[PDB]
Parts: sequence; structure tokens; C-alpha cells
Amino acid sequence: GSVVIVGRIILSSITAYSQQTRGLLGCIITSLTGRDKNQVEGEVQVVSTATQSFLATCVNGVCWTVYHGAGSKTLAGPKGPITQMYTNVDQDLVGWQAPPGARSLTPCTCGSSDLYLVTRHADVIPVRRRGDSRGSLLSPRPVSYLKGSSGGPLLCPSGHAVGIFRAAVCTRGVAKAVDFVPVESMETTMRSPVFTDNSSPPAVPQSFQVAHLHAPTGSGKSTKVPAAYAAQGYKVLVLNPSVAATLGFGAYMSKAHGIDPNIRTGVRTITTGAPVTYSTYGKFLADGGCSGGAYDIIICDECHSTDSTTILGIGTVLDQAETAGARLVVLATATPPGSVTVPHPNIEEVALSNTGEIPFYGKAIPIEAIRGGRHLIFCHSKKKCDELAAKLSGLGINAVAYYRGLDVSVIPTIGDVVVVATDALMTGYTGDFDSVIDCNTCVTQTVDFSLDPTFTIETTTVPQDAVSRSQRRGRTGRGRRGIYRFVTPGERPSGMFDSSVLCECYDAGCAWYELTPAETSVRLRAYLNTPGLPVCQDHLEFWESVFTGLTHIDAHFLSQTKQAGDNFPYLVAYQATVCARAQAPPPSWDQMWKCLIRLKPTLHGPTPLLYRLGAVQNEVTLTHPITKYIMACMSADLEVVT
Amino acid sequence: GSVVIVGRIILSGSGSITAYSQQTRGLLGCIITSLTGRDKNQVEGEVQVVSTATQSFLATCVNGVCWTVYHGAGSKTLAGPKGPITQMYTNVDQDLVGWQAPPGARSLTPCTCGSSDLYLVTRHADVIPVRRRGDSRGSLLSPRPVSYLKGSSGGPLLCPSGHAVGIFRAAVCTRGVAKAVDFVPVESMETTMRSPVFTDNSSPPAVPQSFQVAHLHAPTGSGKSTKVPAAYAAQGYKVLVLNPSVAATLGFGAYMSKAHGIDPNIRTGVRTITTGAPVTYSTYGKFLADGGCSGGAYDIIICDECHSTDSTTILGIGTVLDQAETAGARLVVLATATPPGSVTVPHPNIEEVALSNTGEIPFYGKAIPIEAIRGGRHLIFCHSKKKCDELAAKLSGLGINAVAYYRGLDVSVIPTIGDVVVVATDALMTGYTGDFDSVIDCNTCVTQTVDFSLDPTFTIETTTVPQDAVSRSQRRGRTGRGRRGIYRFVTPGERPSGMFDSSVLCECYDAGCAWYELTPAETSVRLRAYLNTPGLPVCQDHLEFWESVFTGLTHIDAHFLSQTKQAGDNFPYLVAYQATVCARAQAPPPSWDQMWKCLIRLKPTLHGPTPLLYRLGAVQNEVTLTHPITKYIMACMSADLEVVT
Ligand SMILES: CC[C@@H]([NH2+][C@@H](C)CC(N)=O)c1ccc(Cl)c(Oc2ccccc2)c1F
Ligand SMILES: CC[C@@H]([NH2+][C@@H](C)CC(N)=O)c1ccc(Cl)c(Oc2ccccc2)c1F
Repeated sequence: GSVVIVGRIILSSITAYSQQTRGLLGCIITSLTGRDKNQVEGEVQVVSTATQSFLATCVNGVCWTVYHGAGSKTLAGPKGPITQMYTNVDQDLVGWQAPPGARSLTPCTCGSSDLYLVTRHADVIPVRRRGDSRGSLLSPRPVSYLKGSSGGPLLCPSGHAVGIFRAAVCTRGVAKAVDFVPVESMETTMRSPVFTDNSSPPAVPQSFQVAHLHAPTGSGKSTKVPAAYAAQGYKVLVLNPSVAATLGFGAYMSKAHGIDPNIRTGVRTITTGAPVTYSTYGKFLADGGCSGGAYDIIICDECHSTDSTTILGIGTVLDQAETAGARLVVLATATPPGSVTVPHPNIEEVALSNTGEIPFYGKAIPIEAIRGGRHLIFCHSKKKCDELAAKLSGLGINAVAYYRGLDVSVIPTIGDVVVVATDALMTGYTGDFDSVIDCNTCVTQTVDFSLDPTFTIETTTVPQDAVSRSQRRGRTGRGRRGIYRFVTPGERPSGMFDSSVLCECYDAGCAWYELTPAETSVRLRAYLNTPGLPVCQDHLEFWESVFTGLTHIDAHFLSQTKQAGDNFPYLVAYQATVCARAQAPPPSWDQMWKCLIRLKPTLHGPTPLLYRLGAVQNEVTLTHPITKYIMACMSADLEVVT
Repeated sequence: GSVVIVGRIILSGSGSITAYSQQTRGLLGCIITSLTGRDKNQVEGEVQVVSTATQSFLATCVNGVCWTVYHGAGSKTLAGPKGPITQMYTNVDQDLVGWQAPPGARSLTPCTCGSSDLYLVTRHADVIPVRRRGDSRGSLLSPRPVSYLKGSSGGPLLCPSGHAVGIFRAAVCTRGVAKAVDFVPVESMETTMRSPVFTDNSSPPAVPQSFQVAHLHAPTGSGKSTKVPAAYAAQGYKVLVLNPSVAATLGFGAYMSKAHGIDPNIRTGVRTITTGAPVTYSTYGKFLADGGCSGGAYDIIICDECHSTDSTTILGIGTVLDQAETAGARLVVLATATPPGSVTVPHPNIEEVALSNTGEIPFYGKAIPIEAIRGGRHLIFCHSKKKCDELAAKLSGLGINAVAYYRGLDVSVIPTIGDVVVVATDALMTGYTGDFDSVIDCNTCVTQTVDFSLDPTFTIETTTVPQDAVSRSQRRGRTGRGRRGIYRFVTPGERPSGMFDSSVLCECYDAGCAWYELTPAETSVRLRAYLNTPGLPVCQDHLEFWESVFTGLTHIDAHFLSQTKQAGDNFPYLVAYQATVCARAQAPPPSWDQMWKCLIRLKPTLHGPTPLLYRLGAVQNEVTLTHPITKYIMACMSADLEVVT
């Protein structure tokens, strides 16, 4: 679907009124066709997807808005879908060529400290500028007042644009400031190229540089290129988030380029003294990061990956590389932030229908589609993998489930099989398949600053973004004609990750890699500050402050929850420690808290709740000191998407 | 818009109960079908996944009737093969609606055997085990987050043999987790089918020999409050007519003296007369201030505008219903032009014209031409005080005699008389009784709703929502009275009539404490009589909860209460109470909104964090949760609480 214009705020002292020009039916058809024949007027446009509605402000002949709402989408236009002219994911900014009849605001030259934010409801909210991207609302307003107004103009008194609104800065649920994209970030974006070629490795520079490599898996981004570099006489470290891919490079380089390299995973380590090393991000962090002098080039493969280990690992490289004597970091991926899924020559795509013997996410799979051969069916949860493997086995199709927890030996590597897997597949198994069938959804975590009492980590089923869809489809069609069947044809924008991933990085830091919160921050600071990487909201101060107060955890609990492989082993363990000290029962008796099961006779009363990590069945008390500290931490300034 | 079928849930054939979903329509197909009311796609399966524009849920055919919940479907028609099917049963009291099952749609069959191990099917095709605790209740064997169940209302509850016990309609929560489920019994679906499909209420009832509560569903024009009470009086009966509006009450009495003959008793705060006549007109507020029914006085009590869900009206009707048989009345009539489940039908005096973007005056995203409002007397309904004053401002500058009206301002600021454009909120409707040449409607309104947000307690949020069938009808009803009328509107939509929020239950206890010296226990009795009387607007039963909250709010400062009372704002007790607690800790209020003006004078002696009891708006000050009243309220949030899904 395309972004659709559904109305306009007309600007006129500054005042405004809004005008609606479409309803739901129209918005839906227009988004599907990409064809909008309505006459565009005004400088601010009310726009909408099938999900969110928001704004777009025309400046200098470009119509601008936020990446978090528009993604990389085309805008419906008179001739047809308009492709985006600019896409600056780093600045939460995208932009289309202004259609005829649109007026443009001209940039604010002088720069008043006094500024007015136009909202989607046609209000003109005064704002005092505090910095380049920061203004304080004269009247603190609830956060929900500003919702739907991402992409709206901030104006000086004369009516020239100072920037477009991108996020509220909340203090305990009330908006006291605003983050906007400066007009000078737009003029900078208009002066960068629309075509920077990243498909070739850079040549090694005289001094330190970070460089980007965009090219598909198989192209030898991970094999040929490190070899080429080794030939020129350099030492190269290749980081990867999969144990199975890292190990498989070992026997691959030996066969193919006569280099018997160093391999470093948690399960296995080989030192051959080769000039090339392949390691997981995880083993890299276990070994303390960059060793003084050991490497010239550090290639971070699958840098589109937004799990906590990769992020923490990449930001370690970026914080340490130059001081360890690196001259080159290369961030490598086939799917950088802002990518969309384009057709693939080797892959035929066929929507699923309702005609099929096997139900699947409201559609159907025909037995004939998966009876012969090797097939990969992605499902969102383990529960659903178990269900589908059971049905298929019961019809005599040779079927097998794989997800986090299982050994990859459930395999089966040669012969007929239907593999029903979660995304864990993409890290534990390196093989390709005759067809891929994709449910087009994933499970994700989201933090919610719910103040009940502190924060919550919700697990939610969500639509897949452009990176998931591409990575899943790319398990077929690798040098051999593949089919890709799907339940649904859309895809969310790529390259954004949630604040809970940040939280996960402190947790793993503390739990797994002996990092203080201060230390975790510095490495995340290096990641955030590097252009072209995935993006998130800057909630570092906040998570640092939270984990900073979580002291004298109980070793036994920590170990146990690490060994069960829970998410957030540190937060779970820490809550467990507080409970067992306070002589109080845990939030519930979910598996999550099994680590406390032998104290169940003696633990009684209300749970000293620190935060919410699932359903809380027990009564709660807010009197524990750690709770009060975490409550106090919620007064910090939180950027929120609006 | 119609309800559209967009998928189904196929139950298994044998062995253990299991199911899977089939999706038959996307969003685009769903909207088109809803707007045309036409659905040529055939219908298999007994459990349909159904949607509206705004939401989606389930329906379960049993005995040839496709049943769903009223809170989901309202009174809407079902998209069918030869166009929209109208509802056959609309049992608002039971949260139960029903269409005739379309061609070859298959139907579950009722729990013949009667077991107590149950299985709930959800929209995801999951199959939760449930233990029957009562006629209409069941506990989850493994409790669950209430969000798991969203979108499954309408879904069936099966016994092991595959037979339908009931349909899911609500989660019973404790602090965010669903311990239980409420469903509509299958035998409520048979009580429903075993009755007339059409019941009449168009005529005033005959006076029964013994106590009976009747409904009078009739236009404001049939003379619900003049003719019908005169007629009863003409036959020698003592009649009390209650009404929410002081203006309407005085008007009826004045009309009765000049028209139907006699000089009735009037009872309002601003005016009271005891003539000794046998008709008495009163407001619900004066009636409650007077302590309700005093025995022997009346044979018939007409509760006019019984569709109103302001707190006084509900608290009023609840009193009459608790007290009237024991006070010797023979008849309680519940009168309204717009009863629960009613739809806005067309009016022969009234031309209904969609606003467009063509026009000089912006109006909620559309536009009004000045042509349409210079020629005569017109009424513009706006949602806020703000928009009202803003739009007076614009119109008058354009050479129009416009005046704002809302709560606080004085009626008769409306010229009587002149040639006018009055810009008003719904306050118009209880403030002023005149009609107009045309009504212009924004089709939205401000309402309050409660959020059990546990942060630390609950939150009363004010929001703007689309108007319901009752709102549209009453607003439009201010033109086309006798003469010709024109109704112009921004949106054609209309939410289901007859449902009110738990926050309205909150205001009842609040008003009982602030205005009518009713302990919470006494308020619960009165509210209970209301919930239990059929054919009145419906709510979720949060009575124990709210009673328990207000029972803790003891020793309020009289002085603050009297100010929040006079200032006329919502929830004077909760506001006075929070301010009371704030003043006794020498702490500030949650913010300095106008809500808290009673504490401005103490500003310089108030310091530290606010001991927050509950959220009635933005909280700007830092908060402490250690006050004993906060803790007492936190304990109250462990009540069993019905919530919809
Ligand atoms: C413009 C700020 C930028 N964040 C900085 C910390 C830079 C960085 N390394 O991410 C940013 C860019 C793009 C988007 Cl969609 C942003 O907002 C969100 C919102 C929700 C999820 C993820 C990002 C954003 F916050
Ligand atoms: C079947 C329960 C019934 N409530 C009882 C207290 C009876 C009564 N007098 O209301 C009921 C009927 C209809 C509906 Cl839409 C119900 O659910 C809601 C949901 C949200 C708002 C209002 C009512 C309901 F809860």
C-alpha cells in the first residue's frame, strides 16, 4: 500500500483550520492503486496508512514526514505511486516531490526562540526552543494530545518553517517538550546523493573509517572479500550472529581459498594462527571485545540484525576499533535500514488461498505443494510449529519442528522434509529449501512505560517488516529455482528496533559479559551515533539508571535463569532475589519464576514488584526500596513516538 | 454500515474439541460489503468471524439464529446475499442480538446433557478449558491476560459433546488477569426466541390494579409529559412527572395550566409551588433532594427522558424503582423517544444534507456555507466550550448574530424572538426548550470513561467520541417540530444507543455523597433497582467495586466539597477528596488545572509530592503512594471486574 493524503491543515499571527477530503473507503482504494486524482492544496497535508494517521509538511518543493510513519512507502499521486525522493532513516525523515497545487513553507532564516507547533487538529501550540532539535511546550499537555501530529511544522512567528515535529519528550506521561527534525537536516538531505553505491568492499584506508557493504548472501561478502583482504596481507575479524554460519565458514575457507581460519563460538574454538578469524558477536563479547593490535579490518556481518548480542557487539567494535589499531570497520548486510522487498529473479511468489487441505494463518496449504521435497514453513511461535508438525506427520508427511531450545540435529539435512520453524532457524541452521512458506508475522517485545508501578515488557505478535520478509524468503532461491508462498503481501518499515532491545542489552551486559551499565551505555552510544545502522529512541540514560540500582543480585538465581535461557535473565533473577530476601512470593508461579520453587512453602504475602515481565497474579506492595528507586527513575525524560 | 462476515472458525468433527480459522475477506472487501450490505460469498461453519469498520469479533449460529453480543454489533444489519439482513432479536438487557441464519449456515445445538467442563473457542481458534461456576459464569483453569480474549466475544462455550453452553461476552478480571468469563446462557437465547419478535410500547399503558413498570416509547411530540399525565389525571389518578431538565419541567407545568386546564405542583431548586392539584412536575434532582418517594402521594410516576445517562437521572429512576411499590404507586412509566437499541430513522419534516468541503466556515473537517445560516434561526452543535466560543467569534465577524451556550452561561443569552445562530453543546438540551429552522451537527461529543490502569488505582479520562443513535436523534429533534426542518451533518455514522460507561456509575456514588446524603450502601440499593429493571440503558456491573471505593473516602473537608459542588464540575466528591487529602499533608494538587482552583489560596504553603488517590487528569507534580487512602484504594482494585472483549 501507499501513503494517502486524506486532508490538509491550511495555514494563515498564525492560525489554522483543517479540512478532510477522504474517508476510509477512499483511503483504502487509493492506497491500493497508488492513484490519487484529488487536487492537493496547502503546505501541510494530513496523511495516512492503513495503520497510523499523521502529517506531512511541504518545504522547498519537497513534501516531508517521518520515517516511523511513512517508512519507505510510495505516496499516491495523479499518474500513480510516487517513489520517495529522499529517505534519511538516521534523521527519522523521508520526502516526496511536492505534487502540483502544494505550497511550500520557506525555511526560517533568523531563528526565533519562540515557535509554534501546528497539530493535526489545527491547534497552534507555543514552544520555546532549547537546542537544535528540542523545544519546551509553554503549557505542559498530556502526551495523547500530540498523537497523529508526527510530521507537522514548527514555525517561527513570521510563518517560516523551523523543522518538523517527530516525538514527544514525556515526564511521567505528560508532554513537556518536543523533538523535531531541523530544517537544516532537510537541506542537508537534499544535498546528499539518492544513489550511493555500496555493493563493493572499500579499499583499506590510511587511517580509521567505518564503511557500508550492501550485497546479498552468497556474493562472498563473508568469504571472498575477507580472502581478498588476507591476500593483500591484512588481519581480518568477521563477526556473525549465528554459530552455525560461523562454524561453516571454517570448512568453507579451507576448501575454497586455502585459508584455515580461526573460529570462535561458545560451543567451539579453534586457533590455527591464520590471519583471518570468524567469531560470533557473543563469543567476541565473552572475550572482552577488541584485543590491542590483533586486527586491521573488522567486518560486522548481518549488521541489519537487531538482537541484543549483535547490537552490543557492533557497538563494542565501534567504540574500540580505532584504539585497538583497526583501520577499517565494514558494516555488511543485504538488507540495510530503509530497504524494501523487491522481486527476486530466482524466486516465484504465490499468495496462498483458501483452497488447501492444511489450514495456515487463515489461509491454506495444499498437500501437493509440500509432499515432495524440502520445504520451510515459518510460524510465529513454537506452539504453532508443534501444532503444524503434528498435523503434517499425521498425514504421513515427514515433518519436523525447530525453534529456540531444540538441537539442530532435528535437522534432517538430506532427503524429504517439511521444517516448521520460528526465526530461530535463521541462526541455528544454514541450509536452503525448495520452497519457503511464510506466515508474515513475528513475535516481538515492546516496553511500555505504564507506571504501574514502573514499566512493562509486553510480548506481542506483529506484522513482519521488510528485513524479516526478505530474510525468510531468502531461504529459497539461492542458486536454484525457489518458490515463496505467503499469507499476506505487505511489510512494515525496516531498521527500527524497540526500547526493550536496549533494555535487553543492559541485561545481557550484566548477566553474561561482566559489563557495568555505564560501560554498556558507552558501547550503545557508539552504535547509535554511527550512521546507516538500525535506529531506536534514545532511552540509554533511563535504562542505565534502572540497572544501576539493581545491586547484590543472588548468584544462584542469576546462574539458574541464564541456564534456563529466559529472556531478561538479569531482571528475572533480580526480582527473584528481592522476593526471597523480602521473604515474599513472586509475581506468579509461571515457568518464568521456577528459580524460586523450593521456597514456595515459606514465601507469603504481597510481591515487592519492581516491574512487570508477564502476568502478575499475586498481590503487590510498592514499599520495597528498589521499587521506589525504579519508580524514581521513571521521572527521566522519555522520547515517545507520536 | 452493516456487520460483515470476514471469516470463520471450523470446529472439529470428533474426538477432542479443536478448531482452526479460515479467513474469507480483506479490509477492502470488508468495507465495501459493509457499505453495500451485500454478501454473495456463501456461509459455511457455525462460528463466524465478523467485523465492523471500527472492530471485529465472533458470532455463533444456534437454532438457525446467528447470535452475537450487543456491545459489538449494536442494532446493525448483517451483510447478506440479497442485501442487509435486519436483526430478528435485539435483547439489549442480555447483551444478545441475532439475525436469521443465512442460506445453509450451520448451527450448534444446545447443551442437552448439562456438563460443567466447558471449552471456549476464541477468534484465534484456540480452545481454552473453563469450569462452570454458575448459570452464566466460568473460571479459567489457567488464568490469562485479558488481552488474549479480545475480539472473541460472540464466541461459543462448548461442553465436551460439542454442544453450545452459551456465548462469550466478557472477561472477569482481577488486577489485569482474567480469572473467569461471563457468557450469555443458551437458555437466555431460548427465553429470547420464546416471546413476541415485535412488542408494543407506543401507547400509554392502562393503569394496572397492582404495581407494574411499563415503557412508553413515543415521539417528543406525542405529548409524553403533557397529554399523557393530563389524561391520567382526568381519570382521577395522582401523577408525578420526573424530568432531567429544570427548563423542560417548568415549561410542561406552564403549558398544563394554559392548555390542558389545571395548575400543577412544580418542584425545582429555583421554583416550588404547592397548589394541591393531582399533577406534580419535578426534576430528578429535586425529587432526590426531597428524599424520593414519600408514601401515599402518587398513583403513577412518569420517568420522562428515561434514556438519559447523567447521574441524577439514573440515581432518580433507581430511587422510584426501589421505592414506588412500597410508597403505594400502581404504575411507573419509563418514557423516552429513543430507547435502548433504537436507530435514527428518517423524519418527514426534516431534510438531511451531508456537509461538503465547499463553504466559507470550517466545521470539523467539512464546511458550512454562510447562505445556509443567514436566512433565519439555526442551531450548531459543537463538542466543547472552546469550539463554541471560537465559532461564535468567526461567525459574528462574518456579519452574523451568533451566541455561545453551554453549562455555566445563562439561558436567554439565546434571543427569543430575534434572528439567530446559537452555537451550543448538549447543555442546550436541558437548558432551553425552543426549536430552530435547521440543526447543524458535528456528530461527536465529549464523554468520560474509566481506565482500571493500576497507576496506582484508576483513571477518569475525558475523550471525544462519535455520537450515538440517541444523541443524533435528540440533536436533530430540535428542528422539524411541526414546520419543515433541515438537518446538516459532518458524519453519517452512529454508535449503538443505550450503553453507558462505568464512569457514570462512579458519578452516581459521587453525587449521592456530595448532594443527596446517600451512603454508598444506600446508593447501591438504588442503582441495583436500575440495573435489574429491564429496558433501561445498560452498563457493566461495577457496583461492589465503586461502593467499596467510596466507603473509604471518609472525613472530607465540608469546605472543599461545597466549592467543588458550586463550581459545577464533574466528580465534586473525588475532587474535594483529593484536595482534602492534599491540604492535610500540606502537599500540592496533582497539577494547577482549574479542577484544583479550591487549593490556589494555599499555594504558598503546599510542598512536596502529591499523595495521589486516583487520576482525574494530567498529573504534573511528583507523586507519593504511601497515603493510607491510596493503599485502601489499591486494595479495592482486587475486586472482580467485568471488562468487555
Ligand atoms: C532522530 C533520532 C533517531 N534516534 C537516534 C538515537 C539515532 C539512532 N541511532 O537511532 C531516530 C531515527 C529514526 C527513528 Cl524512526 C527514530 O524513532 C524511532 C521510534 C520508534 C522505534 C525506533 C525508532 C529515531 F529516534
Ligand atoms: C448481561 C450484562 C448486562 N449488564 C447488567 C448489569 C444488566 C444491566 N442492567 O446492564 C449488560 C447488557 C448489555 C451490555 Cl452491552 C453490557 O455490556 C456493556 C459493555 C460496555 C458498556 C455498557 C454495557 C452488559 F454488561
